[PDB]
Amino acid sequence: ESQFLKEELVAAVEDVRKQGDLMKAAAGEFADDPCSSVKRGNMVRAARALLSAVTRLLILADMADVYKLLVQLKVVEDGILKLRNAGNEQDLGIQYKALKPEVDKLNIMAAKRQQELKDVGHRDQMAAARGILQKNVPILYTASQACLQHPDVAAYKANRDLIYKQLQQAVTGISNAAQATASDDASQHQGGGGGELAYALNNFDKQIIVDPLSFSEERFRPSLEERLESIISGAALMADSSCTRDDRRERIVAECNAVRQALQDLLSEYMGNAGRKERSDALNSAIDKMTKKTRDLRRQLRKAVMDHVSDSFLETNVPLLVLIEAAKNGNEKEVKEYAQVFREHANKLIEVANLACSISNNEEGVKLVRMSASQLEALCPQVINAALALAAKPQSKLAQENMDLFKEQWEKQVRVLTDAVDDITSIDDFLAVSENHILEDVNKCVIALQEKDVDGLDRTAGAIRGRAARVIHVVTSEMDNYEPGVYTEKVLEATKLLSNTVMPRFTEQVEAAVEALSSDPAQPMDENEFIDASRLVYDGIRDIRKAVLMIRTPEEIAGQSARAIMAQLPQEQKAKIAEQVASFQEEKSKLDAEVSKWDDSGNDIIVLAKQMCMIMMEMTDFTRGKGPLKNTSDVISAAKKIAEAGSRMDKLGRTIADHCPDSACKQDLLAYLQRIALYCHQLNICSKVKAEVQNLGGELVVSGVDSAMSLIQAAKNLMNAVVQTVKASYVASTKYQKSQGMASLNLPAVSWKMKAPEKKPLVKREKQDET
Amino acid sequence: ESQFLKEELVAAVEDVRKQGDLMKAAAGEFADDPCSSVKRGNMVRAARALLSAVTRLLILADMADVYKLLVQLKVVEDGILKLRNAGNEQDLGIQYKALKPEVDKLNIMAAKRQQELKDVGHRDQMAAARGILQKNVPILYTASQACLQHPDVAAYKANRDLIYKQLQQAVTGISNAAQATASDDASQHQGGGGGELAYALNNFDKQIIVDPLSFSEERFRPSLEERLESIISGAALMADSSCTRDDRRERIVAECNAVRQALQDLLSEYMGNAGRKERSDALNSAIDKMTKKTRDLRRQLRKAVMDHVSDSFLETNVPLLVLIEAAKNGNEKEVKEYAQVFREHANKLIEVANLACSISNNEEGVKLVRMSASQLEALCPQVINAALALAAKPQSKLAQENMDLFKEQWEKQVRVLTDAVDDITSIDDFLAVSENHILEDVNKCVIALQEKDVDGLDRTAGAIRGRAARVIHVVTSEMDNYEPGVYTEKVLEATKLLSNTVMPRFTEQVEAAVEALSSDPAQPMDENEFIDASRLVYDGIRDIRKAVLMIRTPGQSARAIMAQLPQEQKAKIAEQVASFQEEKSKLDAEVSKWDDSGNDIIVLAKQMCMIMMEMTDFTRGKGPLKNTSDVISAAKKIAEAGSRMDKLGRTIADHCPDSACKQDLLAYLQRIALYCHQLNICSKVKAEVQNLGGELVVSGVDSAMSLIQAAKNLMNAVVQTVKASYVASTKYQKSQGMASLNLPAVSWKM
Repeated sequence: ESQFLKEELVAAVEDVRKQGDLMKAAAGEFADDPCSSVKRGNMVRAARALLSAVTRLLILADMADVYKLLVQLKVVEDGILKLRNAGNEQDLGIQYKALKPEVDKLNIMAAKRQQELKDVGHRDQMAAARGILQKNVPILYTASQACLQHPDVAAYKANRDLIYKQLQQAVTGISNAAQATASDDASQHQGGGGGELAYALNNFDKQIIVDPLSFSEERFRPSLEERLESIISGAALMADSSCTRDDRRERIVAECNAVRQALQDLLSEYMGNAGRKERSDALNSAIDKMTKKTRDLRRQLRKAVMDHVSDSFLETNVPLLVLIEAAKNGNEKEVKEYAQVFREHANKLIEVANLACSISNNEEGVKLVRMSASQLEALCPQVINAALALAAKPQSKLAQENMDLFKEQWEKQVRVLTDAVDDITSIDDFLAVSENHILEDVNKCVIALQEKDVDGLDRTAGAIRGRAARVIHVVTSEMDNYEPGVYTEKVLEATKLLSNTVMPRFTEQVEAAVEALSSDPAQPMDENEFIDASRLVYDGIRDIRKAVLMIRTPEEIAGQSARAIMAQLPQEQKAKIAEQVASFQEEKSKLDAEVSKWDDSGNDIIVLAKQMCMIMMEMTDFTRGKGPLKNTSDVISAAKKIAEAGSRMDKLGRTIADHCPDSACKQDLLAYLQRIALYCHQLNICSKVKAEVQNLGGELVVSGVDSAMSLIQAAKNLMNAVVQTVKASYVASTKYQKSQGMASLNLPAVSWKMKAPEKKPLVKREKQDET
Repeated sequence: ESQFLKEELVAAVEDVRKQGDLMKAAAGEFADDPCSSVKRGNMVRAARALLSAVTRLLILADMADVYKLLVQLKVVEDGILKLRNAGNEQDLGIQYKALKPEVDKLNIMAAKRQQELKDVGHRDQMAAARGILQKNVPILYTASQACLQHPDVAAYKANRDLIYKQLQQAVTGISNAAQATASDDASQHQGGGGGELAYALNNFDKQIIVDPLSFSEERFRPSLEERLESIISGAALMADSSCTRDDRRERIVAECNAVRQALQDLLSEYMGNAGRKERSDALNSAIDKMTKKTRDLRRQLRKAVMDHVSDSFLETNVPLLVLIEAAKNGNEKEVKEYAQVFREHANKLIEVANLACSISNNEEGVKLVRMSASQLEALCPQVINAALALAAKPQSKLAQENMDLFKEQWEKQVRVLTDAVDDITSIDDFLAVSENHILEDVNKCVIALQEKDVDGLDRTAGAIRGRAARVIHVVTSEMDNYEPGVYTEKVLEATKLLSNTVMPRFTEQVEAAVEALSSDPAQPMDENEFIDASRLVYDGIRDIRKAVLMIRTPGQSARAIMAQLPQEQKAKIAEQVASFQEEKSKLDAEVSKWDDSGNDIIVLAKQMCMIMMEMTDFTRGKGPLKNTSDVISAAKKIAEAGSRMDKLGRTIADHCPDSACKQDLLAYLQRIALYCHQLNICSKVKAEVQNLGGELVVSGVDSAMSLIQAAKNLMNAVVQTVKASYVASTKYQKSQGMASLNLPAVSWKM
């Protein structure tokens, strides 16, 4: 009605008008006498009162918009119910016409709010709820229509009420997201882990460095043994899954026992380091072996997910085409039989997607997958309901139309999910696994030929065609994310040659082999051409992979130096590093802003922070191929230089913590010193992993950049741990006391002097907090 | 005074002037045609561009102020060093004069920034730092003066440079806080006080009360697991503290594991939750058990903080009197020994104060405590150096005078701190703990008598006298917050009887028992009189407590938005309001049975029943509450009435028999306190857009569902509090000779 809602708005415009005047005058008097102290304060005083008036206006105006949205919502709500309860195709057509515009208005208003919502989690939630409503309003029409023509088909009634229950859910979803408030901030350190197993594993990597002998960790925290069993129970779901390879099952099992035995050897060593004076070198080595075994298990889980994407995401619409054919031939029992096959495969698809989510630290990507999965789950029974309807009336024109509507809808939604799962998995890993499975399947295909097994030939060729088609699709779509040029050309020629030349010849050879083995007695067949055409599928895929990973020198310790090859890395690999180095620069700029307000003369901690910041950046510039480190011999010495400086900073941090009487402030500082020791150890293990090189065609290639990815990740983590130390080191030094016990020091070693008030580094510290 | 900023600042004023015009016109055209869609949007986009221009101005102007502050700072800096290095009482006096104003200016500018700093921690550093700076600039003067008069007293030089060092530390502290970055660990910063653990616990309760998240739980398990482990980190400091009782240590430990296991059972109800619309049944039971376990832990932390105030605030100047006596007798070794004891006790005092701060939601009380604590911290080594100086020259009259000035200053500063800690702790809690400790100490005192333990008798009697004296002090001052009436008088008669009659007789019995036992055993005294006098201490404190308790303790148009709610959402509310009416009708049937109409236990139940119904009628929404500002005041009206009913229930608690009814009555009073807090969260969490600011997500319809649920739970908790006190209310009325159960209400003085 907006009788009071838009009445307060008029009054709010007056205050903005009044304050605006008072501002103009105070602003004027200041401009004429700008050296005036008082006239200036009056103009600030004015600007503040102007700001309150303006914000109270904009806030009030935004409430007005929310209300307006909720009224449009109740309109579309009653519309959908009126559409559902329509009794004649007349009264139905009337409603749909009156409603369609009301849906569009609502959609626009919804889009607007979506933008004003700060909570990024809800912005995608609103977009989902809008899109669902947008899509099903027409479907509900066609559905509740059919129910009016064939009133005795329970299959239609069920399907209609399903789309309606879906729509009403979306309407509430819109309402729910529309009222999300107010200001949120997602953590960058520590955060954010989308996967429950991904989070658990990363959390455990932080708990191992802390001493569990203490009464603040034994009687007060869940034991490392309990935490690890929560990981193992998660890794168990991955290994015991139906879609998991028996070869991979035994790898996770082996890694779980390996990560378990690595903890017992660490727990027995924490008893040995009870003195905690000089940190045991036997203990530091036990922490290193522990942090390595967590990494190894993580990598096994990654590949375990990759095997699922390779095996379950090929020829996905096959059960549906079979179910639809049984529905077309009006076989009332065959549909019900193929419906349970179709539902089981959809459940397998969902399972593979959820597994992929569990190990992904891509919070955003994981949400899209889970959203896409839940939509597939809701769509599945609706597809089955359309098939059952067609099975009862295979001649009915509407049953043929509805089936086709859900036929293209299911294919579309399976596509949305597979692309979402492709986004949370590495293309490199996918290609390496695809290649391994193609080789295996082509080998099985040729053995089927030699064993005169027509069944095996057709089923192995089906898996090859499906996997080969999926590779072309994942690579083509990935090529869209890159600037067209020399790189994207070769990668697309390779994909076209596979799909347009290699795959068609392979298909023809399979066809001919099956044909020549079907007619009795076994007719002549050129096994040479068959073997050659199969060998080509593997060669085709291997070349696509060769192109995606192609390390080239220009644009228009074998081979070169470790930093030169890093600069020459493929545009695909060069992108992932640039993203991680940018994420590191974010944490690097935080240190520079902190270390600049301090004066060192005087202070060793802030000197060690700068020295570490320097060497830390050389290692990230080596992965960029622009660093002064020429070989892995320079990188290992750089990881040792930060380890020496990280230990010197650990020494100075413990002394300030010892002189600190307040155990609350002391507790924070010592924790960030444990963080430094962990990421110091994690950077030395990242310098040990060599950037391996592979090739078959001749031209050398680097498969995966996870070894370099983890070095930037451990550096960014150390950069955050050092800034939070320098910060806490000062807070503890303000509580500093006259030592009369151990260690004796009346005057502190490090002097916390503030830098002189300077014009230019002050205007740069504001621009750092503004961005 | 940099001019680049003064130049930029004018240009900024121009954009604010230009935008201001464009705003005036768009605003004008709208006022003449307010029903206009387009003209309105033009006025909004204008207001947005006006806002950017205005904030760009205010930000730039605030940089100018920060710089200006840092320049005043370098001035005061060099001043303090020039004051130290003064060679004559001439130049010294010259400097102090030139500096004193420069210190005042700096102090003002500092105070300003303090206000603009967002995160409270920084705001405390600023306050503390400014305090030390303010206090020691004069002390540095008198100190560096003495050195000039007695150049061969190394003790003075040491003291002076310590003051200088502290002062320079405060200056850097000011500088450091002044440049406080608004976002550390992705804006986890509270901005609103008081305690870090108090804030953490309250934010965890909000993140669990209004958090259905019907689409997916992407950040549900990682945020709450990080928040609970942050709370457990704080509770560990409370439990592992030296001044903590081993009995209390095991209670916090037990409550941490209890609040941890309560979260796993809640998360498994959310782990096995895929695509569910509401699933409110049985899931709310796991939310309820979770919200109770957070209250139980906080309740344990509260009492833990209370045990520290009871024990550590007994003897405060005793180590100092001992240290001063060794100094007076010129014993440097003795001083150095007692200096460590004195410093350790001061550190204990500080520790108890900081702990109390961590659980206080009193942002302003907490600041005074932290300020007072930091001043004690700075004062402590200066006291020790005055003692060490006197120890070397015990005949030195200046050393005697300085000792006395520092002694008086310590005593006053310790009193300021303890009164500040008394202000952030509930008098009720203090008295309940004081009572428990008195009983324990009197019991130890009598056992000491029976075991002919003179040491124990003197030591236990010392603790009793000290605790009793502290109770009188904490109650007496507290009474200077009320006006004369039957309340204040009865509290004060009880306190006088303790101090003037009970305590003196107890002291005499202790004295006589020690005198007799220090002569020739056994029984040269009357154990009966001793036992009787000790019990009377407990009875006296118990009576003070009873006396203190019998008292009467004194987002716009959101309802419109509630009326336009979806029919699926509106159906869910109608169901919950019907479930509430079920519990409402049970109360109406129970309250109509009472003999008295004028007694406060019935009128509070009816008053709460009334306000409780207005909040459920707002969610319909046709309630008399216009918006969130009326709903927050309604949640505080039931909180005030729920606390008045808690005082009535505790005063009547000793009149219900079989002890199982006392366990039950007190249990339903803790149910009321929980659901009054639960209802307060639901109203407050809604108001996050109207005023700055917020930390995590909150939805209107989700907060509404939790509000009806917390109102239904409170309607059941009030009906079971009244039902468990039908006979106990009539027994108390007959006990005092009252016609009807009535509590007096006295308002604040001045």
